[PDB]
Amino acid sequence: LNLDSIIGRLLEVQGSRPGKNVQLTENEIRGLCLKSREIFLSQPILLELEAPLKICGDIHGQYYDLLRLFEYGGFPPESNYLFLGDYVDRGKQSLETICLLLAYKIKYPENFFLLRGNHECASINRIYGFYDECKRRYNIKLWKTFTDCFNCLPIAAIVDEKIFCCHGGLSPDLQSMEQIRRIMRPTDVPDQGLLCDLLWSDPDKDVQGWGENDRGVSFTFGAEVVAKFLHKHDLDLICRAHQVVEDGYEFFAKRQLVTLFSAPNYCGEFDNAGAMMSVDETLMCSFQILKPA
Ligand SMILES: [Cl-]
Ligand SMILES: [Cl-]
Ligand SMILES: [Mn+2]
Ligand SMILES: [Mn+2]
Repeated sequence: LNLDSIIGRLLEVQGSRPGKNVQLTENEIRGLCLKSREIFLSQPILLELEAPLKICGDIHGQYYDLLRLFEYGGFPPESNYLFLGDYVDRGKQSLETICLLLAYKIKYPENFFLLRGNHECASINRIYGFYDECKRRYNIKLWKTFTDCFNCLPIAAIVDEKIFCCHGGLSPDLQSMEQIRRIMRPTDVPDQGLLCDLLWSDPDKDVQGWGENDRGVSFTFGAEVVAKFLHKHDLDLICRAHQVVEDGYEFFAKRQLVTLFSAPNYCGEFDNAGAMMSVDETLMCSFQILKPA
């Protein structure tokens, strides 16, 4: 497995017309999945990370936008990175996207981190594009190799004991961080429960406590749920992704929560910006933004 050759080929298309594919070999991709899965299982399911770092939300196969985020933020390992999930589905280049991210995880495993999004799940990505992309460009056996790797991704991260990060949001079942630590891998994303909620829930300005989520999965939570959680666990901020936001980032509950979404012009259906959050050594947050086209 020649990681530098793989990364070189992935990066060669920088400056090309957004759309030019990078087609690694099936054995290369299988290697990326197997080695990264070993690393994910060797690190905790609840990551404990240090600032400074850059945090990115959803990518959804917008590979050329991933390359712009690295061009703006610094290619690994010039900056440390945490991604919050949803690497695949909807976009045109999920394969290049996930392969570059797994190659950087293997190259820089203590400086580059990937969380699980709700789309890193076989039954979801069966429907929303990644299965079809693997069947077209590779084969379904390689799709299953990716699933096996996805099933071992970590679920949440805490930066310097102060910023709690996950793809979706909070859970009415989350009373102790130990409940996250206890989750065994590999696992699928269940249709309900703590792991489902961490990958699927959303904040809501108009709900008091916990509400029913319009997605038909998981819950919504309001501002006082956020405040109570931060106080209980001695945290300063929840950082999550999952929802498209026009500015690429959006604060909630008097800046106690932020939503990041990193795929601009999302799947051609939205006129949103994509943002990456820069967290400095003192945990102050600023943004680098891919403005809409
Ligand atoms: Cl190396
Ligand atoms: Cl509330
Ligand atoms: Mn998403
Ligand atoms: Mn999502």
